[PDB]
Amino acid sequence: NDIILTDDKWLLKNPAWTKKYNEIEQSMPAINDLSQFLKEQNVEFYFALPPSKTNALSFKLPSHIHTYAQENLNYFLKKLPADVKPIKLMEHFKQNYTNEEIQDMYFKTDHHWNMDGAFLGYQYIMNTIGQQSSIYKGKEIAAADYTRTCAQNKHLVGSFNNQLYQLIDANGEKLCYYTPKDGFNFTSVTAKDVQGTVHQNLDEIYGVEAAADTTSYAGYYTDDYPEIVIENNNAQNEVRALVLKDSFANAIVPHLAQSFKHTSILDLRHYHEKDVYQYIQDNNINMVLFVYSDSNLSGDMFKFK
Ligand code: NA
Repeated sequence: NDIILTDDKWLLKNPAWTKKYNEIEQSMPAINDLSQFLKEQNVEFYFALPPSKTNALSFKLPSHIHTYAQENLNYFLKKLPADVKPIKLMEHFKQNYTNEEIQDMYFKTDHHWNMDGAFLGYQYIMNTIGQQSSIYKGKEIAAADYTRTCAQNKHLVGSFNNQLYQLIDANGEKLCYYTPKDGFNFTSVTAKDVQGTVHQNLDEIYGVEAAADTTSYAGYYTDDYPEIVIENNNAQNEVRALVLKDSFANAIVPHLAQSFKHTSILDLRHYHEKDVYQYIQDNNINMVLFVYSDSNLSGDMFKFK
């Protein structure tokens, strides 16, 4: 049972009205377990935390009411086993940018970060992994190796559960892509959707409705798939990554996949064929990377067994 806030026509989904320490406690054992298993199997374990829009833009909420996005996140980060390496995106963002600048990294009418936010996120994620990892060597992520292209007056349709929100606002907004100078050249791209249909090639899942004047985040970037598998033989490493994600990862699924030789991308809301432990063993995963919004700290996507 969600709640939506509107204000100067920005849309804010499920602000942190309450502490969720109790919900975090109840889900943390699954992580403790996974963490111990992965440490045994010599598999690196990163937990990237894109800033939820209601954290990054909590300054737009009524000033007479305190919200707890940062407390909840801090609680999660303190209860995390020390062998989980968190990537603290809100902290990085708030350290380098003002509130008004950070607002330019989110869509106004949809509750995800935009491509500029997601890219900066990608950059910090890979930079951190690069400093921590024994198996990941790669070129530092510079904006100069990508070409950024943008359309100016697109209209994002808010989508969450079975709900579509649309804002009549003649301006609309920025829709950007960051594309490698020589394109994404993946050896293969395979994605099973929720109906069981298998799609091949990046073009059938990423930016499929880019030309649309009005559509959802999912249409502009990707939908949520049970499983995407990407083989990248041109990668200068042997990393076989497993990305476990919520929809914040969609905009940067191919940018992440470019870093590693193999990338498996699961959404546990939809992937039910194997559990995570078995998937990791069946596919010789030597690196795990969560990409969960920092408000997605507990609940259904933390069921790994
Ligand atoms: Na600053």
